[PDB]
Amino acid sequence: APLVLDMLNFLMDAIQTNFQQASAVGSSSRAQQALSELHTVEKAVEMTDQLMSQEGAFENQGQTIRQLISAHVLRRVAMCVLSSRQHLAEKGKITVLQLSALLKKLTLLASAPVPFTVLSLTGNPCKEDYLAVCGLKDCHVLTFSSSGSVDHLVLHPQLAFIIKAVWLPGSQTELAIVTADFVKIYDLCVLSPTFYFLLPSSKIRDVTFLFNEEGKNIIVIMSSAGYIYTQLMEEASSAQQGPFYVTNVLEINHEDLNSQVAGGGVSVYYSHVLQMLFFSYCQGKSFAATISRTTLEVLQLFPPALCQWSEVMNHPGLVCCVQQTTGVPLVVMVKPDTFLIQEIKAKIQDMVAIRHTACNEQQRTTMILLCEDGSLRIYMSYWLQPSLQPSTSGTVLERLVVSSLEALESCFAVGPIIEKERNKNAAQELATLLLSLPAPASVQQQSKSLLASLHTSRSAYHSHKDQALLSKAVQCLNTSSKEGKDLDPEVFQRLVITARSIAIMRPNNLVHFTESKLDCCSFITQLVNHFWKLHASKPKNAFLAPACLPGLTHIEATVNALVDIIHGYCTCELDCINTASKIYMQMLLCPDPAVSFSCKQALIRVLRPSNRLHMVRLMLLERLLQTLPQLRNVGGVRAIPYMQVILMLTTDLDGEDEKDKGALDNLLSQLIAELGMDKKDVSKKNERSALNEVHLVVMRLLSVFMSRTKSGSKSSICESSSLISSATAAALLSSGAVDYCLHVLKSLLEYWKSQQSPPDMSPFFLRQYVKGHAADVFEAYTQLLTEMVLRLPYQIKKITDTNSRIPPPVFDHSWFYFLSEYLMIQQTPFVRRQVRKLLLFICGSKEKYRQLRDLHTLDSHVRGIKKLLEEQGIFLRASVVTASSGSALQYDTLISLMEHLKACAEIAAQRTINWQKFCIKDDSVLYFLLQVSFLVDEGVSPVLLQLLSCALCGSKVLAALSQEDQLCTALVNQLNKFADKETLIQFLRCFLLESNSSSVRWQAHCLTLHIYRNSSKSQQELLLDLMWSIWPELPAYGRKAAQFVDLLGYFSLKTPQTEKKLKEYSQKAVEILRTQNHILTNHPNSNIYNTLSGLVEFDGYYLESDPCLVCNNPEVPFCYIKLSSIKVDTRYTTTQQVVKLIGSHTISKVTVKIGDLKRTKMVRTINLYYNNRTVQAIVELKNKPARWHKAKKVQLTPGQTEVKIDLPLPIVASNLMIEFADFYFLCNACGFCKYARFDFMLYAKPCCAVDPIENEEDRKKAVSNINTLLDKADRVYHQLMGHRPQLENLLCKQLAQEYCGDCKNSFDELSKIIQKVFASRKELLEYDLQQREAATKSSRTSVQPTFTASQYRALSVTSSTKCYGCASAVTEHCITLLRALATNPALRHILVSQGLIRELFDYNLRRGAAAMREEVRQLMCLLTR
Repeated sequence: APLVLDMLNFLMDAIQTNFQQASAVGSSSRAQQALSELHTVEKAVEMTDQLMSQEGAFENQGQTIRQLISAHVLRRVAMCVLSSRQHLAEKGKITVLQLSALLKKLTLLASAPVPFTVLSLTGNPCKEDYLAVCGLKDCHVLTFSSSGSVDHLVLHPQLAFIIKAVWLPGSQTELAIVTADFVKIYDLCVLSPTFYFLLPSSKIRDVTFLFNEEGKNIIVIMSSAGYIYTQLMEEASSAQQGPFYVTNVLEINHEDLNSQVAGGGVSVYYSHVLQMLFFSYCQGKSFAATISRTTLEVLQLFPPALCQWSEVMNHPGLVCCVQQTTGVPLVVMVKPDTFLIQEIKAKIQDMVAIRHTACNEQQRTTMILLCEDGSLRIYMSYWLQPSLQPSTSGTVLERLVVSSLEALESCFAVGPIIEKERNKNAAQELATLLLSLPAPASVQQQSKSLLASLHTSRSAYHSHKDQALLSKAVQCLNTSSKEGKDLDPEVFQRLVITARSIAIMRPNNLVHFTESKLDCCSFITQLVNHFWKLHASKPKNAFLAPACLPGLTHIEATVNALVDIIHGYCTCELDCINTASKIYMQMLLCPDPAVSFSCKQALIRVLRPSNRLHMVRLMLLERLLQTLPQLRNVGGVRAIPYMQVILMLTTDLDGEDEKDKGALDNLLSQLIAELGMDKKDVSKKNERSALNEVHLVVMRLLSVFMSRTKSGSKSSICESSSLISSATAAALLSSGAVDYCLHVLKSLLEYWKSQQSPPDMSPFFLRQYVKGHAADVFEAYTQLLTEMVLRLPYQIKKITDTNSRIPPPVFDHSWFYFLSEYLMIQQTPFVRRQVRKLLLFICGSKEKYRQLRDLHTLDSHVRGIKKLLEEQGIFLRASVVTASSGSALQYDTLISLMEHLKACAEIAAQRTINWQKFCIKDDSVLYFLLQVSFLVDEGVSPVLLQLLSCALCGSKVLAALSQEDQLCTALVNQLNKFADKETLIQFLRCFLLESNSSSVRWQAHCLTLHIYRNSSKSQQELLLDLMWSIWPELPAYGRKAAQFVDLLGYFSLKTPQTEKKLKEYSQKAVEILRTQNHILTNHPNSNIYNTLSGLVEFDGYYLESDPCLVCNNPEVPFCYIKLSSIKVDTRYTTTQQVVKLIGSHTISKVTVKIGDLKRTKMVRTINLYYNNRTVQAIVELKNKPARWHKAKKVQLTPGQTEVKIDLPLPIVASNLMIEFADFYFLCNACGFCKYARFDFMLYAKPCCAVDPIENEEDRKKAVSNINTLLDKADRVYHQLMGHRPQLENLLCKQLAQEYCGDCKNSFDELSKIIQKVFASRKELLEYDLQQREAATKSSRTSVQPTFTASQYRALSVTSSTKCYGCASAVTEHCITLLRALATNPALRHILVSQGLIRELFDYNLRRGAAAMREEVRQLMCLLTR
């Protein structure tokens, strides 16, 4: 006891030295001292060596390269070591390998074919990822992938020799390449470098850059003349204002130091690891200097040529130069007071080295130096020792001290009370002094046990321990503070650890002591200030850091522990809180995420899990909310933590207390004012604004509030809602959020039209989207704002409807109009789904939903069609469609009209009541529609008729193939109101008789039927009069007019009227019948066909003089013919195939059948081009711009096997050109495509046309063509008229072969010629009238006559009278009509009084076919009933 203490009192004298010096305690002072001694104390060069597979393992304008390298100007270092991985590494291909086997007769990834002349390869120092492969005037930047396999972007040097390039220190994104006169620095982040410098004189020998006292860039070059020059690269010297002349030259006055510095310099290198720089000349002298951090004044200086020292990372003080002349690499290791230089057939070309881990997990440096024979050499701590590097078998001293602790423990536990108590005071003092300084952990344990025993109350042990230790730490820190000396890293760590431990143990006593006054708790604020300064002191780039690890080490852990301490001290004493808030806030807004994120996680863990804690929560909510205005410039990405914290405290928000409800009120009010729902200059929201980003974050916060659902118990009461949710609803409704949202959406309409480790940033911006767009989770401003401005009002409505008390919100019809406008503008799935839910909830009933969207669709489509036609001049006056130029529109206008109209047709197709309703809304749909169909091309007629027929006839009848009946009846009366009689006649004529199609005629019949069957009574009379009037000319439109006959008959037998009218009609019909009969009877061609019909199978009356065009154009059906079986010529190029088909065909569809597709190479998109322009040369029309008319842009999925491209209106084509538009392959000569094979077909029938007309060249060409065709037809005419003689001969007494052989084929030839001739005449007239109107347009007093639509149809581009077929067909139709109209008994009497029985029995008795004759007999029997 007394003797133990007696020896120990002396022992502590050096025991304190051992304990403080032990461990990392004492490392900081030793390191700083050694650094000072290195930079300050003199050293001497010492020659020594103790510091430190076969050849042929290696492979392989070089003359001028030899020249420059001989000039010693440049050299070769072909090596690199990419590791932070295990990557390490003439023919323009160098192999980059791994050396793992050597790492843990050699056993030694990928290779890269270098496309540039290579003298070296340099990895970026901050990041071994990118490597620059370096030559003189060509170099590359390669991002080798994870396995080392080759992307490469080849750097454009624009050489007018580039010495070398360096990626800026710690700047993995920056790099500069310097040549012999100028240096250009570019950032890979942003061709155009961001810096450029040049020299007023001499060459650029060596160029380096470093940091300032703050750390800013400075560029210093040892020139060719040796003049060392310095500059500060900023906005002035940057390449933005141009390459800058170098200005200042640093001074060195040594004994050795005339425009040529001792015969030139050698190099330049300013190590940041040593915090120094070296200097050397082509004289061959070496020296070392350290200079001021801002004055750059060389503070401390010390004294074959030299080149290219290299420091191994994680290997302090080790440098590897190479003698310029001797070629000899030399190693320099510098402790403070000496500079050991060591030198290590196989003429070493280069070397490499890395401080790696050997088989013993020991960081030993391995150096593989490469020779001239391909051989290798293996080569291999002053600052690297643990006592210099920041962090009982040991000390027999610690062993004896442990023995002493055992002795003291025994001398207490078995020692008497008297001795124990008498020695108590001194022993406790000694033990306190012992535990005071840092020492062994086992010493701490033994002392703690002994001292807790010594304290009779272990609570007293803890109390006295807290008081003493805290006082000691506080005094130490306060000395360091008033002193202003920088806090040692481990010092702050140890203090924070100790205080955190004591606070976690006994926070109340901690508050009492750290609060007792030996403002409030200045230790806390001073400690935080210390933390801020020290973190500001962090080594910026850890690579470029000085030999020590400056700044915090386990930074986030220190932050979390400090937060624990601060929160505890705040909790224990309430009156400090107003401070702590701001303190924490300055941290919860710090720049680097390492502070803010760690603090947010810390606090969330901190306040998490009586009334005391809730009160602390409320007070914090008030305090931070006041500082909420400070985030005005925070930046959204640098602001999510605050809101995460607000919600985090809001986790247990029970507003039930009047105070608690008041708290909710303050929160909601502050947030709402922060958003500012009443700005009214909302157009500023369009751009991405910092306050805008913060605002959006706040909105997402309020949304996580409203969407918060405090799901209750099993009870079905509708009032178990989150009080936070109810409040958010109430406040947003009070703030008029609807109008703000709507003004935002309208304001965004402009942009919408114009557009055509990861931090756990949950829950504001989700983790997945973080993974997907880690660039900036506040970057997608427009889309996120749109999503929010939608998804808020829906939830607002959810609460609003759900609340019994609150009357519902009211948004005006602008809501429907604007949201529907949003829907039609395209958007991705999220926007679409949200908008749909919004409209559906808003408009209540799904019927109303679909109806409203439909009406919008129709309104847009009609507006679009009207504007399209107006772009061609067509103008509706009030209800009078008028046109000025009557030309036919090109394909562009037609595809335009067809797209919109067909869309409308599909819409009306889904259901009819919608089309009926939309039409009932606007009275400007019908007459415009019919007027448009009257002028539009024929191929567009079927669609327009389908729509109009759906409108008036309706769904019941059309599908068959009261409310809707009323709609149809009213709309029929409407059409009656708007229609003009002349237009009605023009419609009947154009679409019932003249049309060539069958479906067109059928639909015409349906529309006429339904319109007539329901028009007004007197309207019915008007229609009957008009139709029976037009029937007088039925001879001309002739054989195609069956529909009109049927319609006239139905109208006749259904409608009763005055006998004068009926008599008039009967007179008309009888006269027509008689005249047609007579025209039949005197026919010169009557005899021959008359005889021949009863002899051979008479198919067609092939004995007409001027071919009846109506009889001469049957309806050839579209045949599904393969694109193979029509070809005439084919060819291919790199990516296209040109085929010249047999002849002009009207293609409506085409199908690509794909065989044996290649997974490596697929074609996604294809562009098809048609051309119907005259060409006999395959090469001539391969010009894509001239001879390609695009058809349909078709892109499919990869692997798609059957494609069906159908032109909306069929295209008339001759030469087709198919190109594989987009990919996901055609050979030059034969076009073999090893990807696959393709086949094609088309549902087409031939089309008889010519070349389109373009120029007077076409005028002469076509005139000649038509003339020649006329010659051919003339030969046909003479020869064919010749058959009449021999035909008469065979008639006099074979004939099958005679005419059925000849006459048929003859008529075939003449028909081909005639059809071609007519089409050609049409084309010539088209060009004539088009040039006429165009040249007439220039005349200004000549206002081009706006021709009516009827004038237009007659203006724009009939069976021949003496056609025995025409007369016969007229007879058949007339017989049908007569056998019909006789049915009225009064009509029986009237027709009998006509006495036509004579005419029929006499003229048409045996005429007509079998069926014709039989019907005739039936009629004759009937007429005398």
